[PDB]
Amino acid sequence: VTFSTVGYGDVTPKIWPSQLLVVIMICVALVVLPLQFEELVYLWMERQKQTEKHVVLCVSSLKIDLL
Amino acid sequence: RSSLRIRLFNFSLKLLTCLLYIVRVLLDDPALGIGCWGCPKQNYSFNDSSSEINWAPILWVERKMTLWAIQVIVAIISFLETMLLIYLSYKGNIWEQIFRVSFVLEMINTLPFIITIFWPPLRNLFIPVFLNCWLAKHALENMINDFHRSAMFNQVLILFCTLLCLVFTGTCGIQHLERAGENLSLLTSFYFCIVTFSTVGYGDVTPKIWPSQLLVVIMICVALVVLPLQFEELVYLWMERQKQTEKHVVLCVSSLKIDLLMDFLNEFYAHPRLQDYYVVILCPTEMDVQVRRVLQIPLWSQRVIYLQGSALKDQDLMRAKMDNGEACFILSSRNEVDRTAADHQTILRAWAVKDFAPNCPLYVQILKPENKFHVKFADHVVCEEECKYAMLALNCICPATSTLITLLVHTSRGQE
Amino acid sequence: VTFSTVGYGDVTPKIWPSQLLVVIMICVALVVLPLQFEELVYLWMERQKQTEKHVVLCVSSLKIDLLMDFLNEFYAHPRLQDYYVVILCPTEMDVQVRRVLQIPLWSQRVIYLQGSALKDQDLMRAKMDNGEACFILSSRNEVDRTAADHQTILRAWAVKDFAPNCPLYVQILKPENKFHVKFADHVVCEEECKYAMLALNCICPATSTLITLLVHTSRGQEGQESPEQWQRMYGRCSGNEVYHIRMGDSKFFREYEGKSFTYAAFHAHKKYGVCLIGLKREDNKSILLNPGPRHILAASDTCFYINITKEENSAFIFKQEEKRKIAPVLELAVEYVKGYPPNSPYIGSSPTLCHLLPVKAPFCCLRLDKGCKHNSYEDAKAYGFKNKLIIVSAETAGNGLYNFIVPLRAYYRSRKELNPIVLLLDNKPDHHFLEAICCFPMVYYMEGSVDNLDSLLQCGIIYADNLVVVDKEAEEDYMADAKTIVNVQTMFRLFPSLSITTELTHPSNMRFMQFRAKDSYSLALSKLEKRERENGSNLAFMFRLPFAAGRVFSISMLDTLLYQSFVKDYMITITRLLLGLDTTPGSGYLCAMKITEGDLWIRTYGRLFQKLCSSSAEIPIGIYRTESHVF
Ligand SMILES: [K+]
Ligand SMILES: [K+]
Ligand SMILES: [K+]
Ligand SMILES: [K+]
Ligand SMILES: [K+]
Ligand SMILES: [K+]
Ligand SMILES: [K+]
Ligand SMILES: [K+]
Ligand SMILES: [Zn+2]
Repeated sequence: VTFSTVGYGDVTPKIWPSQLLVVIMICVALVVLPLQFEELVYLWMERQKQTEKHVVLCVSSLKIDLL
Repeated sequence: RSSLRIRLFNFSLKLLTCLLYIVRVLLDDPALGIGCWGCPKQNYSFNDSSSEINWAPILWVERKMTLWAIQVIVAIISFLETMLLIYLSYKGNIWEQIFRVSFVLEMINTLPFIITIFWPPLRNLFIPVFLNCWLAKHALENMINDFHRSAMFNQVLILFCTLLCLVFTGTCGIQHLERAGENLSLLTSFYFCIVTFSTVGYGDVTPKIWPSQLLVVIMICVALVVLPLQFEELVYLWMERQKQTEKHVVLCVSSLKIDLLMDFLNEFYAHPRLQDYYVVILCPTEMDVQVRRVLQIPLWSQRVIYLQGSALKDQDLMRAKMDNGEACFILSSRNEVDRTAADHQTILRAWAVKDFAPNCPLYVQILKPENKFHVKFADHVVCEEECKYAMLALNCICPATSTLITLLVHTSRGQE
Repeated sequence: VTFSTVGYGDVTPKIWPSQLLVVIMICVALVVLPLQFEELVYLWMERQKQTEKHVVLCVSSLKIDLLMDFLNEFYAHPRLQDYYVVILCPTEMDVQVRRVLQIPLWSQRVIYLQGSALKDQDLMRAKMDNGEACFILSSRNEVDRTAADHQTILRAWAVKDFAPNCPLYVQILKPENKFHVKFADHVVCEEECKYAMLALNCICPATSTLITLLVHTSRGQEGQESPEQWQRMYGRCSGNEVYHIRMGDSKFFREYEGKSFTYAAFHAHKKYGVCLIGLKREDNKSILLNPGPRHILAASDTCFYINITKEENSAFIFKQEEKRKIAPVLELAVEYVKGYPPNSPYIGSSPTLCHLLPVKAPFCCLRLDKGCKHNSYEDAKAYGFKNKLIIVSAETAGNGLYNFIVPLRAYYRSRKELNPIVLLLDNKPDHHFLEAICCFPMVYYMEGSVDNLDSLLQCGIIYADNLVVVDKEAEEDYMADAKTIVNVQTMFRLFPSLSITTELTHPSNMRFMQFRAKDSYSLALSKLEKRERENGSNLAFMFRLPFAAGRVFSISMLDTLLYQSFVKDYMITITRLLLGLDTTPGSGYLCAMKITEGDLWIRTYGRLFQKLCSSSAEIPIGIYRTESHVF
C-alpha cells in the first residue's frame, strides 16, 4: 500500500529510522522504476516497426474504388 | 570567465543562507521561550479545542547573536551581487525586471534582513530564507548555459533540483507553520512532505491548523503546475534525442534484404564452430521492414547487429569493431541497375577496410570481371559474371553442372 | 487532498451521503479530466508540426563535411569563441548533422534554422541585421551548377537587400556568374582556383598542396612524435600561415626601414625564419607579391609574411631572443607574339599577357582527332611535339578550362618549355570556348575520357608529363568519388610512371588516390592519420602520400579559404596573386627552380635565400623534396 501510493495509515512507521527508511525507499522506487519503464518504452517502440469461409484478394495496390 | 565566477559565488551564497536557515531551526527550541527579542518572552501551548491560533510562534523565531549578523552579512552580499548584475546588464530594457519572477523572491527574502538592522527587537523576526533555495536553482540554470561542469543530463539534474526545492520548501514551511501547533520537528516534517508529494498520504502527521492546511494545498497546487513543465522539457529533449562478446564478423553491404541476410545466416550458422560469433551489418541504408522482423526473432536478436554507416567513415568502422573482426564480407549489390557503379563502391569498400584493418581477411563479391584486379589483394574474391557464364556454358557441355556445383557449396547433412 | 489522491484521512466523510458523494466525485473526476487531457494531447501533437556576436551560414543543403570544415576553421581562432553560428538552410536537418549538433561542444554554439534567405522573416529569425558576417556557400553536389550559382546570387542579393552593412562571403561555382556578386566583400570562385591550382601543379609540383596547407589554421604540431625525419619536418612546416603587420609596428621588419624589400626578406628570414612575401602600400589597395629590389621599405607599409606564428603570438621567441641576450645582399638596388588573349570568355577575367599565336587558329586545327586541310594528323603521334604533353581529362570545356590554359601560356613562362595542352573532353566544346582558346599555341581537344584507354593512347599519354583528371560523376556521400578514384587507379596500374593529378570532393578520399594495398608503409600512414585525427588536427589527410606529393587536392580547401577570410581579409587576394588569377602591375608570380648537382655547393636553404636575393631578388617560399622510398 506504500509503493501503490494508497497509504492507508493504519500501519505507519513510528520511529525516525523507520520513517527515514520509508522516505529513501520511496525515493529509490521513483528513480529505479522509470529507468525500467523507459527500457520498456524503447522495446515497445521498436516492436511497432478468425471464422471459417473467407476469400483472398491479391492485388498489387488496393485503392478505394477497387475495394 | 569572471561572469561565471560571480554567478557561481552567488549560487554558493544562496545555498549557504538556506543552510544557515536550517542551522537556526535545529538550534531554535520554542518550548524554552518565544518572544520579540529580549524582555517578555512567553511560553505557549496548543489547544485543539480553541480554534484561535496564536501567531507569536509563527511571527517570532529566536535567532542567535552570531546567527542573525552572519545571515545579515550574507543577505547583503547576495543583494549586492544581484543588483550588481542588474545594473551591469540592461540590454536595452530598464523595466520588466521585477515582473520576471526572480526579483520578487530576491528582495522579499533579503531586504527584511536589511530593515532588521534599524530596530533591534525586530532581529528575531521570521523571514522565509528557504524560498531563497528557488533562486539558487535559477542561478544553476544559467550556469548550465555556459559550462557543462551530457545534453539531457542537465535537464534531469535541473528536474532533481526543482524536486529538492519543492521538498525543501515543504519541510521548512510545514515545520515553521506547525511551530504554533503540534510543534513538528524538521525530521518529522521532512518525512511528511515526502509522503505528501509522492501522494502516499499516511496521515500519521497531518496539518492541524488552517495556516498549515492551506500551505499544503498551495504546495500541492504549486507541485502540480511546476513539475509538468519540467516533464515537458524532458519530453522534448527525449524526442529530439531519438533522432558485445569476442569473435564477430562484419558484413558490409549497400542495401540488405531478407534474402541476402538469411542466405548468410543459414550458411554462417550451419557450422558449430561459428556459433559463438555475432554478426555486424554495416549498411548505409535504413533497416528494412522485413529485416527488422527477422532480427526481432530471439534466435537472431543477440547474434545480428545492424549498424547504419559506411565503410568509408573510419568512425563507422570503429563502431563495427572492424579492427577486431574475424572477417569482413564486402558484397556487391546486384539489384542496382549500374553494375560498374556497384563494383566501384565495393572496390572502395574493400580499400577502406584494408586501410583501416590490414589484418582483417576480406571476402569480396565483385560483379564485373574488369573490376576484379582492383580487389586482388583480398583473401577471397568471387566474380559473379565469371562463374555465372562458366556454369552456364558447362551446362551446355555437362548437363546440370550448375546444380552439381550448387549442392556442393551448400552445407547440408544429406537428410533431405 | 482527495483529487490529488493524497488522502490524509484526518478529515473523512462520516456519513453515507458524504461517502457516496466523494465516490461519485472521484468517478466524475476520472471521466471528465481524461477528455480534457486528450484534447491537450491533440493540441500538443498538431503544435509540433542568444548572445551577441554571431555569424550566419546560408546554404541550400548542409552536410556533415561542410559543417565540420566550417566549425574546425571558425573555432580554430580564440577571437571567435564567444561567437555562435546560425545555419539558415531550407532543407530539414540531416541525420548526421543532428548527432554532431547534439554534442555538448556544438549544442550551444550552432543554431540551425530552416528557412530561406529570400524570406525576410527567416532573415529576421537569423538576426542577419545583427550578424557579424554572412557566408553564402554554393552547393557543389547539385548537378546543375548554373542553377546553384543563380540561387547564391539571389541569396547574396537577398542578404544585401536586408542587411546592407553585413559583410558577405560568397562561394561562386562558375566564373560567368562572378560579376553578379562583385559587391560582396569576399568572393571565391571555385572553378578559377581549381583550374589555376591544377595548371600550376603542372608547372610547380604540389602547388595545390602548398596552398592547401597555408590556408589551414594549424599550429605545426602534426607528426611531432613521428620516428621519420621527413614527417616531423613536413608537419612542422605545415604550421606556416600568411600574416600581415604594419612595418613600423613589426619587430620582424622595423629595422629595415629605408632598405629594399629583398634585403628585408632575406635578413628577416636569416634572423627569425619569417618569409616576407609581399607588401601593401598605404597609398594603394593593391597587394604586391615580391615588389623587388627597387622597392624601398617605409613604416606605413603593410608587410605580408609567412611564419609559423603571428608576430604578436610569437612573443615567446622575442623573449627567447632575450634569453640568448655567395655575394652579399645589397641594402640598395613558328614564333609566337606576346599579347593579351582577344576574346575574354567572361567578365572579370583578369587580362594576362600570354604567348599568342600570330594568327587565330581555325577550329579544325584545334582538333587532335580529325585531320583537316592544313594537316592530316589524326593523333599526337603524327604531330611530333617537341615537349611532353599535358592531358586534361574534363567533362565539358568552359570558362574553368580557360583558367587552366592561361597559367600555362603566360608570357613569363619560358617559350621553349611550353607543353602542348590536349583537352580530353566528354562533350564537344561550344564555339565560344574555341574562340577563347584559338589564339593559344599548341592547345588541342579530343573526344574521350580517362576510362577509355583507346582515347588516352590517341591523346599521347605515352609521352604526357601530366594527366590532369577533372572528370565529374550518390546518396552515401563519400561514394561520389568512387568512379574517379577507380578510373584513375586503372591508369596508375597501366602507366605506373605517369603523373596523374586529380581533384576529389572529399579529402577523406585522398587516401585512395594511388592505392597500394600490399604496402606496409602506406598502411602505417593510416595509423598516423588516426593519431592526428585523435589530437584534433584539421590537417589529418596531410601525411597521405598522394596529397603530400601534389597528386590530389580537394575543393573543400576553397571553403576553408573563405572561412579564413573572416579573420584574414588579405587571404583571398594573396592566393589569387600566387595563382596568377589576379594580375596587379608590379606583383610577382609563383615560379620553381630545380636544385641540381651544380647548385649543391649551396649547402643550405638560407644560403640559397642569400644567393637568390643577391642576384635575381626571388624569395623562396619553400622546397618540394623527393626521397627514395622503394615500395
Ligand atoms: K494516497
Ligand atoms: K492516503
Ligand atoms: K552439400
Ligand atoms: K491515510
Ligand atoms: K597552416
Ligand atoms: K600557424
Ligand atoms: K588534326
Ligand atoms: K573526359
Ligand atoms: Zn585546319
